[PDB]
Formats: sequence, structure tokens, C-alpha cells
Amino acid sequence: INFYGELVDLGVKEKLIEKAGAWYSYKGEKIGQGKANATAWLKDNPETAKEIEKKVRELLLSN
Repeated sequence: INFYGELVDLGVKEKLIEKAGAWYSYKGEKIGQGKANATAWLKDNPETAKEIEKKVRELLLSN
């Protein structure tokens, strides 16, 4: 489940994926293009892959 499609769509919209328009980036390592490899680096990122949903889930968790 997780996501990686709405997640990148939530961060790039929130602030988890830093991107210059097409190339995406992450809080540590470029993730890959926005659609060609946005969550691909997030695909093998089980280490932070949770921090994504959380960076967004906690983005307003205690709102």
C-alpha cells in the first residue's frame, strides 16, 4: 500500500520531494525524475519510505 504516487504528490505539494519541475529530490538523495523516478528512489527507500507518509502524516498530525 504505502503510495509513492500520492506520497510524492503529497510532498512535492507539501514538501517531502524537492524538485526543479521534472527532476525530483529527497531530504538526503535525489529521488529521480518526478514521474520517471520520483518514488523510484523512494521505491527502494524502506529506510525513509515511512518518513515520507509520516513527513506528510505528521505534517498536520498535531495540527
